[PDB]
Amino acid sequence: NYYATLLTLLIAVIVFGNVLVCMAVSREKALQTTTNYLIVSLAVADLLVATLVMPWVVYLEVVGEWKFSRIHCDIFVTLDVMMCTASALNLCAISIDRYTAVAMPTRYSSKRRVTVMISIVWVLSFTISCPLLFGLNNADQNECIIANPAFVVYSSIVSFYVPFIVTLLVYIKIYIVLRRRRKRNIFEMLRIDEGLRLKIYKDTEGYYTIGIGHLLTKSPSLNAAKSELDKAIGRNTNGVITKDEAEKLFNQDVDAAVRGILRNAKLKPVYDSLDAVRRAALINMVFQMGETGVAGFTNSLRMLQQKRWDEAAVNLAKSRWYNQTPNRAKRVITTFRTGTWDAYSQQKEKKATQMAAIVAGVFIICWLPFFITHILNIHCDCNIPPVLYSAFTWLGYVNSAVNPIIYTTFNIEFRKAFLKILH
Ligand SMILES: Cc1nc2n(c(=O)c1CCN1CCC(c3noc4cc(F)ccc34)CC1)CCCC2
Ligand SMILES: CCCCCCCC/C=C\CCCCCCCC(=O)O
Repeated sequence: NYYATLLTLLIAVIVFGNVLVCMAVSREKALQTTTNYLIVSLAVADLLVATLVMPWVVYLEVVGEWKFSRIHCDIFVTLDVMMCTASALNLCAISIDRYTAVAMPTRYSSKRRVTVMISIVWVLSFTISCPLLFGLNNADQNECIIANPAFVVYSSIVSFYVPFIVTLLVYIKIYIVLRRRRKRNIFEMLRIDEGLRLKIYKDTEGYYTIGIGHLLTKSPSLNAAKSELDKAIGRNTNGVITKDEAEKLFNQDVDAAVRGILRNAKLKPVYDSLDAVRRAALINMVFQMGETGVAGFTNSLRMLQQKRWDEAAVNLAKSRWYNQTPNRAKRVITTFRTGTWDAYSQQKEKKATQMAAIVAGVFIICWLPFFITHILNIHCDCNIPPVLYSAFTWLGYVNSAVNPIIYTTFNIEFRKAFLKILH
């Protein structure tokens, strides 16, 4: 047949791509991390799908019927559920290892942590699929387990929806931490450049300000400038505030600065194109020069928009801004060029955390239409086009071959590693 050939071709792609993932991590220094060890554990889960499950699936297409015995069927379904649950439980362990790398501060303590995580993945996958060999410990005596009306509920909830929610809660907790970091990094970036003042003072235009460039009022009365300060800090500040109280005010000024940047037709385009780190450098400039002045760097802003980080740095050093405050300018131009916090303190893990979430998302993209279909079989009893049911099942098995394709795109170390193995 034609569809059986494609399935066998898929088996080759699954094996070819995932054998690469194993050898690459096994032989490349910069690829020998905790996450990458859980990645090869993920590659083994997919390697076993190609070898212990797909032969049953390609057989299932040539024959056109489930012409196994009842024990062969139970074995196949048990292995199919297990090797796919290991993929889900591996993506869960990957997120958790991604949480500890971001949220927590050893070459020996970490390796022991990976060994425990991997063992839990495969022992749990076994214990979850082991009931399927024995009638799901339910009432289905003389029939295969996939004929059990409770199999769909079991493998959906236990093997998929519960790993789905837990992993989703971890990544949400991960995003929240990274967003607190960006709000903290920008505060430090400007208390180094602009300066943190805890008592009321006058800016260069005569207005009473406090914190990091926060005009209390444009009124000349000092007593009135204190009224607006206490109405915003909540307490009788008496002129002095905490560095924490000033950090709350700074975040308000930053958010306000973004509402205007996006409402500025000359700054909104480049602002979208910018990485989050380079986006803080643009906020630094509007904090110093205002949105009016930054919009005058048209030749430079287009180069940031065109990813020309080299030239955008060379042009910005030819401005009257670089000549007026050169120390701060060189620090911000460095941030526009490198895209990190080297000038001020940059986490090198974010790139790996973004790839881990992309793999988890592609996973959900591939299997969710399959489990959405199950919900429809139960809801309306409408018999679904078997070509569609067969498609969403194959799409889920296809997921076993997409992960190595993602490592070549989003990871320079994985991409250059594979090309060295093929040469
Ligand atoms: C062979 C077959 N053939 C057909 N259909 C089938 O459902 C099947 C079986 C499909 N297996 C897909 C993976 C499932 C699974 N279990 O646990 C998991 C955990 C995960 F994270 C992700 C997936 C799973 C268990 C069922 C439907 C009718 C068309 C022909
Ligand atoms: C021993 C070194 C580890 C240091 C970081 C801690 C690692 C994770 C610690 C505890 C994991 C919590 C147990 C997870 C329970 C989830 C069960 C569930 O929600 O269904």
